[PDB]
Amino acid sequence: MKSNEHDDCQVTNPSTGHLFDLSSLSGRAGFTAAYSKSGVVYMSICGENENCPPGVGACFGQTRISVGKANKRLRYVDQVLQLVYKDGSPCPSKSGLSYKSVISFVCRPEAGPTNRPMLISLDKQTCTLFFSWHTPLACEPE
Repeated sequence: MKSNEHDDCQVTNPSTGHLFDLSSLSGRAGFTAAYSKSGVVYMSICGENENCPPGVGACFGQTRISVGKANKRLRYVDQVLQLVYKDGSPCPSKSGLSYKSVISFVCRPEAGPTNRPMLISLDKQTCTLFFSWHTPLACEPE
């Protein structure tokens, strides 16, 4: 119950006893981000991403190129949720680093669960994709 961020896709706020559930957001298709010539990405907000070799967390599903392995590692800080899938494909752009996908869950009641983390920016130098999902699921206004 103390540390959940690496265990299950849930966050416990011990100051108000509020559990956040992002674990029910597991799926076969997951959430999809339609993106340019690079392609459309599949994203598992929890678990592992399918339509690509199961065990990735973010992958272009049309080419099955991994851009983050499924490591259930979410981040709860300053009332803004985040989850990261790193070390998918090796990036030969700048340094010998991998491509990683970071999803920033902006706690905003401006969308519902059908909405999804879109790609707002992609730093091709650090080989990092920045997704953002404005969702009240991330922080529930109680």
